[PDB]
Amino acid sequence: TASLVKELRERTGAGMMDCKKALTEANGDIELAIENMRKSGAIKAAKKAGNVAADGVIKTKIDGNYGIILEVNCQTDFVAKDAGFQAFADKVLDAAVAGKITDVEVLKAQFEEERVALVAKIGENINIRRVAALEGDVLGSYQHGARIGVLVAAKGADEELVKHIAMHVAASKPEFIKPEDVSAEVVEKEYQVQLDIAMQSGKPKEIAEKMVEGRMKKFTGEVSLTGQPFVMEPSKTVGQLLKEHNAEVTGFIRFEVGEGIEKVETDFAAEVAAMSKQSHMSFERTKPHVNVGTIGHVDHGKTTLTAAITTVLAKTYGGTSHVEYDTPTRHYAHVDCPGHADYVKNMITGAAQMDGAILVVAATDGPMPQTREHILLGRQVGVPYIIVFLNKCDMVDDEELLELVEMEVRELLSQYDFPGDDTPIVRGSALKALEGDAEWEAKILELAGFLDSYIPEPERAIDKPFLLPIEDVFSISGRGTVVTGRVERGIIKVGEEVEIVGIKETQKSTCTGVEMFRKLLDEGRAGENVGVLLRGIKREEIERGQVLAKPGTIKPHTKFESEVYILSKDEGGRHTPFFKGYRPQFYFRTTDVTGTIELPEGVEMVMPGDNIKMVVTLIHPIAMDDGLRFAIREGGRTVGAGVVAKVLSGASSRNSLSAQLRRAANTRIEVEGNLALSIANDLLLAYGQSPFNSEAECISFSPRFDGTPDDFRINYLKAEIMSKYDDFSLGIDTEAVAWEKFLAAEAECALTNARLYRPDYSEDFNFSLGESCIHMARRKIAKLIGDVPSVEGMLRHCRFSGGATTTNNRSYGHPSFKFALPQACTPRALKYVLALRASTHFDIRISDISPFNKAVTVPKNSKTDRCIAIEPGWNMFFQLGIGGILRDRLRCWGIDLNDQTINQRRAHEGSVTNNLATVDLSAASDSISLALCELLLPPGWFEVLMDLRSPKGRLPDGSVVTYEKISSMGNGYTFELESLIFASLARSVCEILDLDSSEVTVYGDDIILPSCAVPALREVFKYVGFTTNTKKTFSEGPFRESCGKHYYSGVDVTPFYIRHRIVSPADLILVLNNLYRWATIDGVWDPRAHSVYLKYRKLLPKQLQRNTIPDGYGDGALVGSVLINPFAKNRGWIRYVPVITDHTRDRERAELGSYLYDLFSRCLSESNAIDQLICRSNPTKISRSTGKFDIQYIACSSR
Ligand SMILES: [Mg+2]
Repeated sequence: TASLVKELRERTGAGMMDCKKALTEANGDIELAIENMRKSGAIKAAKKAGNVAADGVIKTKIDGNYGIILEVNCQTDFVAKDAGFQAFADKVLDAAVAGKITDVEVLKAQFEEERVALVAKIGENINIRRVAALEGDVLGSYQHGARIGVLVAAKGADEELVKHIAMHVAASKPEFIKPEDVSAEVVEKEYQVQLDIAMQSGKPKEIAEKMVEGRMKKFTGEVSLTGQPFVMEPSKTVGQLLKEHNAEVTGFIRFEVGEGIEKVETDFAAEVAAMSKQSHMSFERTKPHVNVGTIGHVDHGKTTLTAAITTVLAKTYGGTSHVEYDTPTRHYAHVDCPGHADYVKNMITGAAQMDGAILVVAATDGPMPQTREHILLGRQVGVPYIIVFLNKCDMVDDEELLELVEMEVRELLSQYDFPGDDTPIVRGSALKALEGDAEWEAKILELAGFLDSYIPEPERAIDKPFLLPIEDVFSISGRGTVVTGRVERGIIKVGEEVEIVGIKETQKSTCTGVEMFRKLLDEGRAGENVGVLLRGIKREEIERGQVLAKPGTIKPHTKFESEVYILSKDEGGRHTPFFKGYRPQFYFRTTDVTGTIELPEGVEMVMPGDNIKMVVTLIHPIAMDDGLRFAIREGGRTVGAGVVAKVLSGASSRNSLSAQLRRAANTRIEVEGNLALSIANDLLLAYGQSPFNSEAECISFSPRFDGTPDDFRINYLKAEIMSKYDDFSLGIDTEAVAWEKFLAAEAECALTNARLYRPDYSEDFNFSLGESCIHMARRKIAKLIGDVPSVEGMLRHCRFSGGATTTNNRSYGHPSFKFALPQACTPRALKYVLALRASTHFDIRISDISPFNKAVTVPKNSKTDRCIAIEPGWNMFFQLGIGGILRDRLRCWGIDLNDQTINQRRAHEGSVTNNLATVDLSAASDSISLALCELLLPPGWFEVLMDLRSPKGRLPDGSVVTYEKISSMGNGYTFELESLIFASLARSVCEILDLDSSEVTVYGDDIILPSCAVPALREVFKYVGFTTNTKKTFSEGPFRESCGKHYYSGVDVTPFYIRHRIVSPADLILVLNNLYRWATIDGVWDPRAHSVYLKYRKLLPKQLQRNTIPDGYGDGALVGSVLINPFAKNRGWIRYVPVITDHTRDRERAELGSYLYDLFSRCLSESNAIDQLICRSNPTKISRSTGKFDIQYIACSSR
């Protein structure tokens, strides 16, 4: 009978088919069946311990000054926080205190019976693992939710102190209590093993020794509660925080749930895909994308059901680790929720929201104790609609036991404010439906049947009440103020009435038009990147950040309560917790806005990597409503994100310090002679190295390529370092040399334009390696390229940018001064610009129209200046057109040009391996002869190339040259060309020699191809024109150089260069820093140099020798430790440090060319953690930078 297997099910907690089946064994007896199930119930447990128990809680209790902590494990998050699992792990914590139990086995078997009294009721491997206890004079404890627990005994302190040092251990994981506790053997050998780390690298004993130890000193220092900067005052270690207060800590004990256990990683997608790999062996894009989630008990089959849905909906219909399947009416994305917290994170971050859960319980057992914890997770995230699937029903012969389980779950729902009476509950098997069984097949379709109707359609984005995050405001002359944005939702039809609400008293206005770059429309449609014309509203009555919304739609607020996830260390978030007074920025779709946050009832600290519900109160209002995502930002970097739940009702730095630094900074450091040249020699001397004798030498010294690695790295830094110093007096040297050079660039280029049209050797015998490769080249080339540049790719890849155009100058470089002022044009190229004009309603003016560019002079070395090209600005628009397609294409040859990392890497392989060589090319971009050009190019190309090319050039000297080269460096494509031209050329040498074409990788005149290929590439290059650098091409050294990394037998031997005469503090602060990077092995000096560094650091204004920043945060300060910074004030939990900026007066942008720039972009952007998505690219502001400096406060973290 059914009505009586419920009295036995509601007194045990065990299963429903373990209640009706153990009841037929007691012939029908109540206390009989319960006792039989008892003993037959520890086989369940034993059957369980074959699963990994990873989650679970931690518990702590202290008696006067005797405390204890034990972590009891489960296998699921949800369980760890259930009604019952707390009652058990709380009793095994209370009886561990009184009856004090250090030895673990004691209570594991003293409870062992009541431990199978859970595994039975719940069905999770629950093993009360390790326990210990500590006692001191005053011993305190800290508890972070329940995932991690600290036990700290400190003989000599009060209560506020241990609470806080419990929290510092809680969030810092010190392994030892002091830097001496170090296993005197674990240290007598990790120093005798790191003593090679540098002793092999060639360093002389006493350096490796001192180095290993300075290192080993920190190795310890940091991992020890002594040398661990306190977590609420990082500017001082707990070492001094402890000695400064009366105390000392006798010991500490920190357990974190799950530590040590592996728990192999799970992948819901392939796991359901490979599960149905057994049963797989038997115009309409407008459909809504409703995603769902399966939530429930680990092995009640959320996974075997999520399989049946997919195959059964496969033989019945059409088509962030989310599996997906189809229905006639809509498209579904399914996700599993094996973790309460782990879910929250995904829903806050936006990696997967949810429209409708699907609680999967198995009717074999009915609801579990912790199925309320499931319904919970769903109530909290506020999932609108839940549907329950009752699984494995074939195994209930009695049909009244089903409307019983239904009964049980149908109320668990309504204890949690879901329509527990009215909700769909389908009864079927997830597995019988896998075996192609029609009667249990259609119960699956029965669920996907409910997917269609009960989980309501999400409101389409273009259906909501119009909104557009204003990203910029221009004052167009003759056309009235205008904003540019992307319409978030809704529609705006030219002539309707909008509001501009957010940061300032909400204002209103009216739409006077809608236009793109190409076509001018009359309405904006959600999803589009449009600009919107207004009237009766000036351009300083608007700010990037407020929204353009239909009136009443949305209102500005300053106080709201939200729930955010703050990023872990790994995820590039904070590496340091924060507390009561967090004062960050909160990025809202388009702009940072500072705020102040108040934790909830109980949380006092927050750690990098946990979730949180908090009350954000910003400085000024912002337009919003619930469902809106906001990034949590810190001086530029995201360290969190979070969503908005309820809109509550909304109620340091210095004078002469910011200014005391400013002075310093501006001061001119001063010295007799060549400062740089001395900082050199004193470093040469520091390393035992006969110093430079005359300025003459700094640049005429040639390394030796033997010595140990160390014996080189120095000698190398010695040859290089000074090389590019612009200020050497000693020198009949000029830039007249520079043109003398560029003048044979032609004289050569000619000869090769000549050579390259005439090879018919009077006979048939002669076959030369040149002809051949250019022949393979042409073919290879064409295969990759196309017959001629499509237009589809000409219009996304054309763009303005950079600085100098024949019309604009360095100062008017920004792309808006290219749309602002009318730009030159080669005769030929004209058409293109007309074709552009023919495609926008804005007026693509052109200024003059010459075949002329400007040849010029830019300092580069000491022994020569550099020749470059300032092109017609409309040519360049288009020269970067094909530039960017020669880019996209060169990828099929494995060449990426955005990435000079996959070209230094190999430089280093070659220095150990000796197989790849590095070549280096002299007259690079300045020798690609027109001859060679067409020989290799589809002519469809070689034309659109001769078009955009600049043909003649205008010198400084007033004189002219007409070009022998097809391009000079600075031509909008002269890069992606020479790359492809050299790549093909090598890739063809490769074939001629049976070497892998796959081995040639390139970037500029920096080529890497296999070492044997090199001697041909020499004759092959000799022929086509290029004059190769025998000196800087290494096909056999211990040494390769490529893309700014140099290498010696696999170590880095790159130098750094002293480019300018050093006279500013910003100037020295640099050099000292690059000497810092060049000689540190992770914060740890090499003595030989730490001497010369220190010395010269004393040339600085005082305040400036102690002002230090981490690494890769600038050169506006000395790289060093930021906790030692005296000026560094920790505001609002975020450590703002001060650095030297370059000083810049504001200038006025062309509101139109700045506007055209903005909208051409929306176009180009239209023709192209998980949190970059709530982020933009920003408006245009100008400035000419004075020689003066300035001091900016930024945002830091200690490492
Ligand atoms: Mg190079």
